[PDB]
Amino acid sequence: GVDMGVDLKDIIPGEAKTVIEDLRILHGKIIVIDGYNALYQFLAAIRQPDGTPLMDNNGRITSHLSGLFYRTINIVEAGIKPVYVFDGKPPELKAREIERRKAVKEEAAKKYEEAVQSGDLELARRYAMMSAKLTEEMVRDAKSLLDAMGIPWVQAPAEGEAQAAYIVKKGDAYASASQDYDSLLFGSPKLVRNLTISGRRKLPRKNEYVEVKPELIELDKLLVQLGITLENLIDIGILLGTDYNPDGFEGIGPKKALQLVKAYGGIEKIPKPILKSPIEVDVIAIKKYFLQPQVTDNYRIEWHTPDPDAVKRILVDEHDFSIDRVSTALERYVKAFKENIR
Repeated sequence: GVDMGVDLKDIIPGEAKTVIEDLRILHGKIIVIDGYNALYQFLAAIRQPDGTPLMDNNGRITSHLSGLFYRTINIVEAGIKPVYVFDGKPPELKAREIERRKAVKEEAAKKYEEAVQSGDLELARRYAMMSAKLTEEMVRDAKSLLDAMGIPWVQAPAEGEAQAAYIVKKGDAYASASQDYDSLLFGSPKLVRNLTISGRRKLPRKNEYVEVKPELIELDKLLVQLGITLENLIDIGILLGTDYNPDGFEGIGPKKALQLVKAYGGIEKIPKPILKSPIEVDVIAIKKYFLQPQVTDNYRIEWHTPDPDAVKRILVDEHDFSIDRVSTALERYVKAFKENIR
């Protein structure tokens, strides 16, 4: 999927992650899913055959709603009790997400150009795929859809990932779920990755597939295996770049950041020439914020009876989804809801 936050993928040791064979292993668990990250995953992963986003008859992108609908159904059918958490700020004002999007686009543009120049139509099509912007209206529609589906969501005061971590800390969910690792930095005991994108994706040749499986990462286990403190982990994130310093530090990737924090016991002792930043950054204040982020006790996670007609109105009437496909999915969803949620 797409990295919209702090990506630590290639520094996670094997001993710190557990491959989940399929969704059903997590049956009965409450999973708190970061809202913006999931919507970004759906925006990138759900496409027409040629790579164009799904669109309604008014020309509006619908990929995020399609993902949210069908993936949430699958999660429920697996026996998982999902709850989404949405950021206190609109997605237009999420500095790291915007910086991440810009970086992906710049990289894709360079690769598209190379593919055109080399005459590779297959790569061209891949690198041509546009990175859709998540807007406040799309977030509003996502919330409305979840309401119609009877799926709870929590309004975070600030970072969605921080609130997700806090819900897990409180024992109100088993794990947070996202493609980025932000929730671990915010102290989540358990992160599940790939939940929004798991399954089999068809490759170029006839019977070829890539298998993406969900994975569990436990915080205290990660910290021990890496031989680092939570403050060290947060500092790694700061070197890579947060909402409070979206560009991070020039030339520093995840392996290097990990090496540096370990060698100097944090950021402040790293020799100054190593760290190059466009603007001066209060790295200590950012760390202390990650340790005690703005989060709330003011939530109550409850699942309600799905409202099939309301789902139809949103997807079919307002967004031109197929009535057959939506109705068939709803039939299955209401049954699985009754059985798995109550």
